[PDB]
Amino acid sequence: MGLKPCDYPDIKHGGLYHENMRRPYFPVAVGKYYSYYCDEHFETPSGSYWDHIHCTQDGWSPAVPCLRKCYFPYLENGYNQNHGRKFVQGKSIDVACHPGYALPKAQTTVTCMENGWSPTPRCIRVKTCSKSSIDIENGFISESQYTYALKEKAKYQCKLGYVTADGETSGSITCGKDGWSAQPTCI
Ligand SMILES: O=S(=O)(O)OC[C@H]1O[C@@](COS(=O)(=O)O)(O[C@H]2O[C@H](COS(=O)(=O)O)[C@@H](OS(=O)(=O)O)[C@H](OS(=O)(=O)O)[C@H]2OS(=O)(=O)O)[C@@H](OS(=O)(=O)O)[C@@H]1OS(=O)(=O)O
Ligand SMILES: [Cl-]
Ligand SMILES: [Cl-]
Repeated sequence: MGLKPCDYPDIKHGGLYHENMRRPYFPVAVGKYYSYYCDEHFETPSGSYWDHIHCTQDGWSPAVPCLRKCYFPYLENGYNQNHGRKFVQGKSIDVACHPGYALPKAQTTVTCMENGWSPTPRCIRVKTCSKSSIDIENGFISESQYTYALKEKAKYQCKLGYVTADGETSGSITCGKDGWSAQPTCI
């Protein structure tokens, strides 16, 4: 009898051309295909603003007729190589922020979703702890960098014969939102 038929394609971020003429022939028989467009900021699988949707035995094809098009913005606090490039939905791009800045929080890539970039392509200043605020007697900070990013650890080594609170001859402390995890102890 009938391996039938397909209903009106509710095209997200797009629409069918000649909408008034084609409505109501629906439900539409299999094999029938219609030209459709995609709204601004969106594209067809072929990469154009218009294509053809086909009534398949398993529904409309393509299943996602209109994919988002993402525009890589300028990065004031990062290294720029893609400012102005366009990417189709599902694409992941590497993001290089300047030392001390990171993506939120903290991916190394932004992916183009249907709703736009995920996360937003912008480098935010990372919170830090200063080595100058550290205090240790009978040991020293064996690193030795001045600024530590959140969750980064500051290494310290005790003096000959002294031990930490583990009690080992060396340990570390962690940088947090509230400052250092604690004070190094070498006794
Ligand atoms: O990343 S952002 O939030 O800054 O948005 C970047 C995109 O802004 C556009 C349009 O975005 S849209 O509204 O989503 O389509 O234009 C806007 O930014 C550009 C400059 O891009 S840059 O990365 O910030 O430098 C401005 O051009 S200019 O002012 O720098 O010469 C647009 O001003 S104008 O409309 O062109 O007058 C500015 O428009 S708006 O003030 O944001 O309304 C895209 O640029 S566009 O595609 O040329 O319009 C940016 O995406 S892009 O991939 O960087 O171009
Ligand atoms: Cl930035
Ligand atoms: Cl010291």
